[PDB]
Parts: sequence; C-alpha cells; structure tokens
Amino acid sequence: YFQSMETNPIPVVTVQTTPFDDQKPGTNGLRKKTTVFESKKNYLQNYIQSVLSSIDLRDRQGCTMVVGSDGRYFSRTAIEVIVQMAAANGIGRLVIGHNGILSTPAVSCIIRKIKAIGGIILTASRNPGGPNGDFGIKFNVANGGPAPDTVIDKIHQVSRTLEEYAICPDMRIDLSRLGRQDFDLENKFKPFRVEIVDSVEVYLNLLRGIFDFNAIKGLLTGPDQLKMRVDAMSGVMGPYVRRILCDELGAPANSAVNCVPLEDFGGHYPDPNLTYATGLVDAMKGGEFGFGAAFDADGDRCMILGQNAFFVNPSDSLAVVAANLSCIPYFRQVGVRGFARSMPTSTAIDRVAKAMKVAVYETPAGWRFFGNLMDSGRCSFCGEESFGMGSDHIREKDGLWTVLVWLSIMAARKQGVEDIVRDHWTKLGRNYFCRFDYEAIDPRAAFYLMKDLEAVISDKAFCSQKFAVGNSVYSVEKADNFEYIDPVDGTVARNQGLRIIFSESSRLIFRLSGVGATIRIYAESFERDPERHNREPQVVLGPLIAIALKISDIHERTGRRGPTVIT
Ligand SMILES: [Ca+2]
Ligand code: NA
Ligand code: NA
Ligand code: NA
Ligand code: NA
Ligand code: NI
Repeated sequence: YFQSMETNPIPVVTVQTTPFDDQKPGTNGLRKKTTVFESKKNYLQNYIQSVLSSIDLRDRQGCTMVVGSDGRYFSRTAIEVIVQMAAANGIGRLVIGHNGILSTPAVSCIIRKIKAIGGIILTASRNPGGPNGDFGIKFNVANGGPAPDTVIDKIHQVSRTLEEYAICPDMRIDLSRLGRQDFDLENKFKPFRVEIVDSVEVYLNLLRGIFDFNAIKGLLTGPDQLKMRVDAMSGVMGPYVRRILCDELGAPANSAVNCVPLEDFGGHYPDPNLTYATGLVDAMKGGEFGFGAAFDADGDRCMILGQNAFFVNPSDSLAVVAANLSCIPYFRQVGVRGFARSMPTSTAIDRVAKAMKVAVYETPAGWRFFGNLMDSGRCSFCGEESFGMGSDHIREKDGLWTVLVWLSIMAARKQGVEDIVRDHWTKLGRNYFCRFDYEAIDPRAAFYLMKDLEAVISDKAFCSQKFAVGNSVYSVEKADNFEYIDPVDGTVARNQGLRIIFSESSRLIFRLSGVGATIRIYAESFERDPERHNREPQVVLGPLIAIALKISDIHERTGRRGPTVIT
C-alpha cells in the first residue's frame, strides 16, 4: 500500500482501430513511405501498440525504453505519439535523445547501460527523408540489439489482430530542453517520467574506455597531423562527429562536413558509398586528405577512404581491422573470442581467422544473428559487406567506432590507409570482391529467377560442371541455398542466398532482398600473387560476373541490361 498526490492527471484514451496486413518488420525494421505513417489513419498507432504489446505486461509495467531517431522528417511527430502511447501502456520511463537525435549505436549503448527493456529507433537508414521520402521504425530488445525473429512474429501477430490501442493524446513533450519531465497520469501511481538526455555523452563515455583517445588525438593534431574529411551526410552523426572527433580528439572544424542533421538530409541520399557520397569522393580525389569517411543516416554504416580516394572495400576493412585488434586497448585486455561475417561478405576475414587460430562464423545478412554470437561469447568482432562493422561493445554496427579503430591502427602502425591495406594484401593475399544491385525489379520475375536458379545449382550434376569465359575457367566445388541454424537459440533461417563455390578459390552469391524487390549478385576471386594486387576489380571479376548473368539470365527476365549500382 502507498499513498500520493496528483495534479491535473493526464487522461488515458482507448481507440477502436482496424488491423493491417503488412505491419511486419523486415530485417531492418518496418519501413514504408513516410506518407503511410503520416496520413494512413492509425497506421502509426497500430504498430506502436503492437510493439509495446509484444512485451510481457509485467515486465512492461514500470520499465524503461530508449527512443531515438536519425532526424528525418516526421521523426518528432512519431516520437510524440510514442511518448503518448508508452505512457498509456504503463511504461515507467522513456529516455529520449536531445531533439529526438540518437544514433543507432547510441541507442544500443544506452539500452545496455541503463538496463532498459528495449528501444525504438526511428530510421530508414540509407533511404531518403522528407514528406515524400521513406520512414522506418526499428525495435531493439534488452541486449541493445535488433529484435529476434521471435519478437517480430509476436509483433506481427498482434498487428494482424489489433482491435484497439491506448494513448494519452493530451500529453505534450519538449525535446529541446535537457532534463526530466514528469507527468501525472490517470490510474498510474508513480509519475510517468521522460528523460531528455545528451545525444552523445553516454555513447562517448563508452568509446573512451574502448580506445586510446590520447593516441588518436596525437594523430589528428600536431605538425604531422592527419588531414581528414568526415561526412555525416546531414544525418544523425553530425553532433557525434563534432563532439568526439573535433572537440574531444582535436580535429579541426573543417574536418566535419554536413554535420547538421536535416529532416531531408540536405536533399541527398544518406548512403555512404562511392555512388552517393560524391562530395566526399570529390574532396578526397584532390589529394589533400589522408583519410575520408562517410556515415549513413542513423550512423551504423561507414565508408572508409584513403589518400586520393583509395576505396577500402567493406570486406577488406573487416579483415584488416580483425588483423589489427591488438592495437586497441579494449581487445588487448579482454581478448578476441571469435569473428563473424554475413555469408555474402568476402572470405578475407576467414584468412585472418585462420592465421590467428580464432573461430569465424558465417551468418545470414542482418545484424540480428551477430547478437547471439556476442551474447554467448562466441564472437567479439564482426561485420558485413554492406559497409557495416561492429564489436561486442554494443549489439549494433557502429560507423564512428569503425573510424576510431581505423585511426587507432594508423596511429599505432604509423601508416596511411592504402599502405595498411596493401601490406595486408601482401601478407594474406587479396580477395577481389564486388556486388551488383538490380533494384526495383518485378517481384514476380525475381521469384522465378531465384526458383529457377536454385533448381540449376541444386541439380545432382552441377558439382561436376565447369565454366569458361575467355581464358578463365571456373569449376563448381559446391553449391547450395544457404541455411543458418542459430547455435545459441536454434533459430532457423532458410533461403538466405544462393551460393556457388568454385574450386579456383572463387564464389558467386545471389540474394533477393515499395513494390519492387532487389536482387544482389556478389562475386569473389582470391589472388595470392602479390604482384597481381592492383588490378581493377571489374576486370578480375568480369568472367565470374558473366557466368552469374548467364546462369541467372537476369537481364532477359528483368529487361535490364546492367546493374543499378556497383560496389
Ligand atoms: Ca567439381
Ligand atoms: Na540501422
Ligand atoms: Na539500408
Ligand atoms: Na530517471
Ligand atoms: Na548486401
Ligand atoms: Ni544504418
């Protein structure tokens, strides 16, 4: 028994609604066109309710949730609705970033730091922002990582059947002022608490214990200072770059580019790659900078560029960092438990894992599966070919972490980006790698393309086949439709990519990702000869690409005669 006082209690409102059929989140949350969440009636409310209902009402009552966004248009409105419906659903406290700004890694860090039950991240990553752009809602769980396939099924089940939802429509929240905002609610004893927190502080504190900030600051300052351009692409990472790389680590202000978060990302796709980070590439090509980097909208993906815009392939970045973790105080003290990569990612890191005698895991695309490997201590470091890298310091990929680990390696090795990569190739060989994206193709054609290709590579005699393109020859070693049985919780992921492994240390992978679908073709060829480590990837891999387009017959089936994007 307890007694207390209230003043002007905010009422709770129940609303009759109708379920939607498509409110199941994908691998990176539920993404729709912004107008769907903004104007389709009760669409936003239905999904927030379903997300909150996926938490046991006894664990839910009096719990804490973290909320953050990448800053895109509509984020503030979604946050307000989220606050009004968390209050109405018995949530004890919300920790929200200043101005609604929290990077995906920061959310993951804060969830774990304060032992929250989970968090909602409002981001559509690389996809454009604005009224006619895209909007997404990610849900992370208590370990700070993406929701497992089991919680997704729960969220879906509730969304299909949701008949009502609860909300406090009269509640208003000010995201601009740091500090606590308590609310007396009808039928709630304890006041409902909203903490507006600095977007960067707690996340920065985590990094300060991981890295040697003195070594990094020495690299960025002094007469022999690294000249550097870091482009947050007008997304969430702006304040993180300024507060951490400039203020704390001493980088000059002109190193921070597009570091004002914008609701439309400045009218550009917040996608860190050679195709869309054209401003960074043009600056790096001038030859004036020894290090470049771009982040995506929510700050978990990162492109690394060397002097003269030397492109560090994400699969090479993974292997290079894995081979130099000893340069980092964190890993010197806690050790390296194991590595993990998504199956489409190049096998470069596998060669590092072999030399170091550490386990390497091969997972489906998506960070969901790295989390169990980290939670169980099987893995300490992992990454994906899609510009993603991370460690067990959180349960999300981390772009700024990727920059700091690279700077730490450069400072400790007294070398630039290109020399580190080329030395790495000399030591272990080079895994030539590229990815073709065929975007927004007829999902009907995509279906039959994969169905037919799966039948081809599954034929009994396919392992006895060999292919010739010009003077090059490739002999099928094994081929399958990739499957992953989670070694921790037993989750089974089927149809995770068609894979052809050739005898001549080469691979082809086919993955099927609005209405349209995306087919991704990955090609990999290993080169041991150190004198053949400066060929153009499209030349080395041309033959394998030709095989891919032929056996898949993608150009005919889709009417395209070329990929949309090449990485
Ligand atoms: Ca064979
Ligand atoms: Na994300
Ligand atoms: Na994305
Ligand atoms: Na508090
Ligand atoms: Na991919
Ligand atoms: Ni992202």
